[PDB]
Amino acid sequence: MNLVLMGLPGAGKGTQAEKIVEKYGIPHISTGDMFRAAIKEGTELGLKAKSFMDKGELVPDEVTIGIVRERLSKDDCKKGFLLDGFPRTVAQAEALDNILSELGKKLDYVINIEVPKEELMERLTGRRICKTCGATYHLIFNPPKVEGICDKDGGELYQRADDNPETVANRLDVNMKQTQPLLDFYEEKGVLRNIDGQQDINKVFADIKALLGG
Ligand SMILES: Nc1ncnc2c1ncn2[C@@H]1O[C@H](COP(=O)(O)OP(=O)(O)OP(=O)(O)OP(=O)(O)OP(=O)(O)OC[C@H]2O[C@@H](n3cnc4c(N)ncnc43)[C@H](O)[C@@H]2O)[C@@H](O)[C@H]1O
Ligand SMILES: [Mg+2]
Ligand SMILES: [Zn+2]
Repeated sequence: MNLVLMGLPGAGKGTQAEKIVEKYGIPHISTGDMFRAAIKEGTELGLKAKSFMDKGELVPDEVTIGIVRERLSKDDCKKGFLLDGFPRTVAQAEALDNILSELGKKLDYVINIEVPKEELMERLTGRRICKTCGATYHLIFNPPKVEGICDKDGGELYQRADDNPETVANRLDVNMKQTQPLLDFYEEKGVLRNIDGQQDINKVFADIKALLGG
């Protein structure tokens, strides 16, 4: 299965991706995670991405396409993959078609997880992440059992740099501008599948399972 997860910032893509890889054993390819890892390596690519990410802007198309092309070329993507947060512009979507054509592959589904803007703001500002294992919580919808600490080790929880209200506002504006173009692109292809992301995490996943069952 060759899959894209699409959704506005905070819509639950990582949450659902983790459940998809656990069930189906395909690799999770998240451009955001890749940029954050590059930032940690301290690479020139990483540091250039950081300037956009800190402002809630999209990293420019050409560099983003390049890391995706390289990642999809690996042996672990031969039997399927899960792209998460790529593509983010129509130019990226067109590039992906070319990347896949070169590999002799086709997208099966673009799974678009729909949540309203006001809810997404709170998804992000209420997000807390474990410093020591990267487990994700939400102060309202998925709280840790003990305030301020991770359930699975005892690690301190932190707030992603870009989850501050100012940056979240810009993230939402930037990606909302790109949304109708992307939706139309994939509707034309007949591969867009919309999922109601305003449900219990497991009910979202149940809807995705029903789709992937076909
Ligand atoms: N292709 C590209 N081109 C250019 N630039 C790019 C790029 N890709 C990345 N970038 C750059 O990198 C930056 C970051 O990328 P971005 O795509 O923002 O990073 P991300 O971590 O992949 O995605 P989000 O942080 O938006 O969250 P999510 O949808 O994964 O939600 P989550 O499951 O964590 O859940 C969020 C919260 O909600 C909670 N939650 C999840 N599901 C539910 C539910 N069903 N009900 C209630 N709460 C829930 C969680 O507990 C959590 O607290 C971009 O701004 C840009 O600069
Ligand atoms: Mg994510
Ligand atoms: Zn932890």
